[PDB]
Amino acid sequence: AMVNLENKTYVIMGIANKRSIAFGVAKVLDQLGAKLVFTYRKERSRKELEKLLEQLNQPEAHLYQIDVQSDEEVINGFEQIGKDVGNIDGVYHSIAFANMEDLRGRFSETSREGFLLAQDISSYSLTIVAHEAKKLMPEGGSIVATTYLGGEFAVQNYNVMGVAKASLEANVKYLALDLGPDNIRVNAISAGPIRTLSAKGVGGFNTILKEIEERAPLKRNVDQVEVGKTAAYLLSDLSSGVTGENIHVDSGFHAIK
Amino acid sequence: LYFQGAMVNLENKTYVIMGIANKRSIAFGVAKVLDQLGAKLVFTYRKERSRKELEKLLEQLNQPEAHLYQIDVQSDEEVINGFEQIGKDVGNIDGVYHSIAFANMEDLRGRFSETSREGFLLAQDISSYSLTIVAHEAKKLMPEGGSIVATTYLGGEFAVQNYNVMGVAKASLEANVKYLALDLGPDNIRVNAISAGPIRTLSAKGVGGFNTILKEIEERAPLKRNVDQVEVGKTAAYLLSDLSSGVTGENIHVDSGFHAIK
Amino acid sequence: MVNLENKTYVIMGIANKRSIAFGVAKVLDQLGAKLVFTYRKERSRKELEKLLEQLNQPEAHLYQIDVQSDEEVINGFEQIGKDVGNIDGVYHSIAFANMEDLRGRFSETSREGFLLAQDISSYSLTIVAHEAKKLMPEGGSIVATTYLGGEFAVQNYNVMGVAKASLEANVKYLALDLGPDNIRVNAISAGPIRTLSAKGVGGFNTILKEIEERAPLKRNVDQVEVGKTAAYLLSDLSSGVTGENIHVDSGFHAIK
Amino acid sequence: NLYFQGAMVNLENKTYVIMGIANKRSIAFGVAKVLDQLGAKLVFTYRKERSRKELEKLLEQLNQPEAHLYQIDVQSDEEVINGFEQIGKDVGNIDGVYHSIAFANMEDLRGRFSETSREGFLLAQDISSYSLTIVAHEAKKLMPEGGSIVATTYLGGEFAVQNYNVMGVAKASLEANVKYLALDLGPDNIRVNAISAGPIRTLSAKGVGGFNTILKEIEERAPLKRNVDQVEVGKTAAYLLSDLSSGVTGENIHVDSGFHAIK
Ligand SMILES: NC(=O)C1=CN([C@@H]2O[C@H](COP(=O)(O)OP(=O)(O)OC[C@H]3O[C@@H](n4cnc5c(N)ncnc54)[C@H](OP(=O)(O)O)[C@@H]3O)[C@@H](O)[C@H]2O)C=CC1
Ligand SMILES: NC(=O)C1=CN([C@@H]2O[C@H](COP(=O)(O)OP(=O)(O)OC[C@H]3O[C@@H](n4cnc5c(N)ncnc54)[C@H](OP(=O)(O)O)[C@@H]3O)[C@@H](O)[C@H]2O)C=CC1
Ligand SMILES: NC(=O)C1=CN([C@@H]2O[C@H](COP(=O)(O)OP(=O)(O)OC[C@H]3O[C@@H](n4cnc5c(N)ncnc54)[C@H](OP(=O)(O)O)[C@@H]3O)[C@@H](O)[C@H]2O)C=CC1
Ligand SMILES: NC(=O)C1=CN([C@@H]2O[C@H](COP(=O)(O)OP(=O)(O)OC[C@H]3O[C@@H](n4cnc5c(N)ncnc54)[C@H](OP(=O)(O)O)[C@@H]3O)[C@@H](O)[C@H]2O)C=CC1
Ligand SMILES: Cc1c(N)cccc1Cn1ccc(OCCc2cccs2)cc1=O
Ligand SMILES: Cc1c(N)cccc1Cn1ccc(OCCc2cccs2)cc1=O
Ligand SMILES: Cc1c(N)cccc1Cn1ccc(OCCc2cccs2)cc1=O
Ligand SMILES: Cc1c(N)cccc1Cn1ccc(OCCc2cccs2)cc1=O
Ligand SMILES: [Cl-]
Repeated sequence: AMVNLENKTYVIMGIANKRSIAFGVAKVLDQLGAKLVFTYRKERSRKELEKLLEQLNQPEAHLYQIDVQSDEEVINGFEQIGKDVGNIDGVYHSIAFANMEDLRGRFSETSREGFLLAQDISSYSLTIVAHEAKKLMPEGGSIVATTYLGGEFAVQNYNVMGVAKASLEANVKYLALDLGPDNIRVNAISAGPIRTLSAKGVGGFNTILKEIEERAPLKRNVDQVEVGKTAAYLLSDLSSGVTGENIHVDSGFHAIK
Repeated sequence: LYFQGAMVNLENKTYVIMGIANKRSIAFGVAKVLDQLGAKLVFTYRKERSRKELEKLLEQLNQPEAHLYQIDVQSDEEVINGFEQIGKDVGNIDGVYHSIAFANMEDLRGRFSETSREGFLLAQDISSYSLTIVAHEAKKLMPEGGSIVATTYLGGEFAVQNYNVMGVAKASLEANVKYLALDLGPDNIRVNAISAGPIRTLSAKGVGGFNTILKEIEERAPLKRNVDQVEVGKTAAYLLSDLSSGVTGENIHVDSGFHAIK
Repeated sequence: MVNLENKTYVIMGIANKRSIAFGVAKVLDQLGAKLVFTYRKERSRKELEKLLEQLNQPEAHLYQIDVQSDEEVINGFEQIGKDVGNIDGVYHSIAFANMEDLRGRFSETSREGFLLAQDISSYSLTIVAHEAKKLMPEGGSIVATTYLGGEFAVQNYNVMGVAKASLEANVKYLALDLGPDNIRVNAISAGPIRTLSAKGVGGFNTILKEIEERAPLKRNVDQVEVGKTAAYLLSDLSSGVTGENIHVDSGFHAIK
Repeated sequence: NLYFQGAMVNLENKTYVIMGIANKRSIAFGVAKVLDQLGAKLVFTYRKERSRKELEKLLEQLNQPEAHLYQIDVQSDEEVINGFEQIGKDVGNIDGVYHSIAFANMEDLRGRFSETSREGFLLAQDISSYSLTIVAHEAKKLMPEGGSIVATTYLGGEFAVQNYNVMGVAKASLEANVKYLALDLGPDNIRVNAISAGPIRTLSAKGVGGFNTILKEIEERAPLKRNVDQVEVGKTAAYLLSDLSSGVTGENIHVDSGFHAIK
């Protein structure tokens, strides 16, 4: 009951370049006729985002600088999206960070600084984004964050980022419980591994890809467009009965041991 | 871009739907969504006497032809000859929606420790094994791959008051879904479950525990409301189509978030 | 708290010196519990008796129970009650599946095979719990053995995997049912161990080889380690724990 | 024959460090009681200067030949590092650690979870989760033959529980922390596990919103139809800290009357 997203409006957070999971999301939602608003942190992502948008069908470029480490910029940014475009239907959250040092060494060796930075950027950011986005969804809508199986199970070399994704998945459940009575669904997609910018020189990544290929039920890896397709289902009314959920888009790998 | 692109378009696709009893059946919610989305639909039913009502029910869909097959999933021969006949009459298919379970009332009403052997094995057979043999037979009609979806309940994952023998059968079903996904994945067949919140169907009539948990969902669930058959139907169309192309071995909860809280 | 003298336990499913249940018995015997054993078939009893000569039981309490039969499970526990009195718990270490179903494709599983594995490996716990409850009027503890393949699709575990998923739910529903009777019901989820029922799985050494390489503890587990956790779960030490599944698997359950 | 009673758990010759006793109602004092009854040499850590003397009062309730107390605020690397280094010098090698430390700002707990402060979110994560990571790294220096580390969690780390809010996100992080430390430290023969306790009326639970209601719910709905206490957490701790749980690592044992298993 509802196959098109015309008249829908979504914010996409965390496109960095053509290989971003959030750009797969953007491409999909754009082909379904949604208006899209984009948020970036640093500059090279702006001059990039302007270039990538040329591939989309969007009749105007709504681009806002939000570093989610600043409550101010989150609060001001969403307030401004509100003034510029009005109410929205949902947010796609494609944002995380861990220090390379921490991931390279033993988990027991993780710095206090790296642990809290990963938490702040990869989990708390969803909390304050939801709180501010809600102000633009007076009738409800849908919030989707991106996670990885390493938040549910200890995965070799994922280390501090795993604890941050475990924190994130709890965040989704608690937000879902908090925001449900306001008609706002909150859900995660647990993407299988995908070769993005931030996957570059991560140890454990290439071998994890090969392992998926050999052992996952579908015997192949997933891509950004496949995440995008599940994101469209979660952000639309097709999943209207569905909240606090974590959909694995990972070729079945979560289901096997 | 001159046109609205569709998230799901099932024109020229064919799906087998098993387990429609009447208008309030979860599977009829599935049927209404898939029909509206353009699918050709094939229906199966347990007993000869149910055909007439089923066919009369069917007419309010937009199916330019009625495809109805008698299949009691207790009988290997009826499952095998049934899907064989479907193949001969309509061709290859894209998927199967499984909405079939049974547990004895006497077993359900007793204490779980008092469950009868006979009723335990009957619940396993109809509610779980039936997915295995339907998947084997339906695979023959899916030479390029497809999608199979079964219907389960949260009581397969946790002890829910009164759900008793049916909870054990649903746990067996959920694991059936995972092993089938692993077995059939290399053939491009995805196998998934929808864990539906409680819905007022024919089968829910007179089942102890049902109303208690329904009122609990309304009070405590994140959405503070119960789901309907059409919301199961919308999730079924996601799983059964290419919108869910990387997803297999999964159990999507359509239950207002109740699964997520304690 | 620390010694099980003056406790009594029924142990179901010792086959031979390599059975997980014999790990359990050695352990319980060492802690001074009185033990009562069940076995499936009569031609088996004499060689069970010789095995139990290695324990410190003064008296061989041995009862023949094939858990496919209501009547034998009923009369078996009746006899135990009349012969030894009340008990403090049961260790359930029984399972079966036809070997053919485990290394054909899962979608090819036969109906007869599927249900026989459900009957023996899962329903048996329910009826045993029901009859054992009669010997436990101030409460007690029942423990079943499971494997990770009841939680995730483990390659080739197939119909046993579905049976073990059935068993783990059976454990939770029993815990809820019998909790107000002060009876706790829990599972141990053992890592793979080289028992007699493991011979005949093709590639079993390669499976032990994955645990050694990848599990947090980088080693496989043994029958006596299962028994140590069994003693915890069968004693008052775990007095607040019911409906639980403890993995005794060198931490494999926790990694991906 | 056997001429003697085998012992499930004998802790004589074992030494354990216990972090997070505030007072008599602490979950960690219930742990202390059970380890001391079993013969363990215990070493205690505490947060403030001023709480020291009153902790020493508690101790004489125990069979300890001498008071080993070390001031350690887990927010400060130096104090954990120095604290363990000193324990090693004063006492020598150890057999495990029991971690019973958590904090969440009351103001955060009392708002809607969506209103949680950044400062409070990170403070919860630091004390309630990161602290396990650094304790493990330091304790391991005193565990060359290996040993056992246990942390204390709650079901609201696994499911959204009304009013647990930011502490629930912190327990989620802790439960992951536990799995990652299990994987990292397993080759060193160090096991790492959690106990997920049912609600217990401790000093920290006082003033906490949602607590009393859940206590009643447990008595009514849990399989054992009763609440657990601190000594019951202690006995499961003694299992996890000892060789009785050899082979068990990365696990979360629910000591909660079966409530986790129902819906
Ligand atoms: N790649 C994979 O295999 C998997 C990734 N994920 C998750 O998917 C999401 C997207 O990552 P991915 O596409 O891999 O790679 P990208 O590196 O393309 O995207 C990550 C984005 O996070 C942004 N970001 C980082 N810190 C901040 C901050 N302080 N404020 C605002 N934005 C910030 C980056 O912005 P900037 O322009 O500042 O770099 C970038 O746009 C993440 O949550 C990731 O953990 C989940 C499963 C697997
Ligand atoms: N209602 C609810 O609250 C929930 C239901 N579910 C599940 O959804 C599915 C559909 O249930 P629901 O719509 O409630 O009930 P319905 O009674 O509407 O439909 C159940 C169907 O199963 C059929 N069936 C039973 N035994 C057999 C058999 N041997 N061979 C073939 N078909 C058989 C019934 O046939 P007949 O009428 O001929 O006997 C009927 O068509 C079931 O798996 C159920 O467990 C899951 C979660 C919650
Ligand atoms: N070995 C392993 O790797 C693992 C085993 N498990 C589980 O541990 C338990 C013990 O297995 P294990 O020790 O390996 O193997 P064993 O073969 O030693 O023991 C299994 C026992 O079950 C008995 N049994 C089978 N059918 C019946 C029946 N109808 N009535 C009564 N008893 C019956 C067998 O009887 P008989 O002697 O007549 O054959 C045998 O004594 C099982 O539940 C198993 O699935 C769990 C994790 C891994
Ligand atoms: N009570 C319950 O219902 C449940 C509690 N838990 C968990 O059990 C554990 C113990 O809780 P509980 O016994 O209730 O309450 P307590 O209040 O007795 O214990 C909490 C302890 O943590 C110490 N602590 C806090 N911050 C620091 C810090 N910066 N450095 C060092 N120590 C610090 C406190 O010190 P101080 O006195 O200096 O403030 C106090 O001793 C916690 O992890 C809690 O989350 C789990 C499930 C349920
Ligand atoms: C944003 C970011 C940063 N800053 C550092 C490391 C990783 C990531 C994002 N990312 C990237 C890759 C990924 O792959 C999961 C598969 C792996 C397993 C172990 C290590 S990688 C998951 C994932 O979360
Ligand atoms: C087909 C069938 C039969 N023969 C017997 C009982 C139940 C069902 C179908 N059904 C119906 C309702 C349902 O409700 C879930 C909520 C409940 C909780 C406890 C009891 S019912 C789940 C569910 O599976
Ligand atoms: C009693 C029985 C029968 N009749 C048939 C198969 C297996 C068993 C017992 N067993 C034996 C081995 C085992 O190993 C787990 C690891 C495996 C993975 C895939 C196949 S085995 C688990 C396990 O359950
Ligand atoms: C140390 C601390 C601080 N500083 C603040 C809040 C909670 C706690 C410890 N605590 C205390 C009680 C508790 O009870 C679990 C039951 C609950 C459910 C909802 C609210 S309480 C869990 C729990 O973790
Ligand atoms: Cl009939």
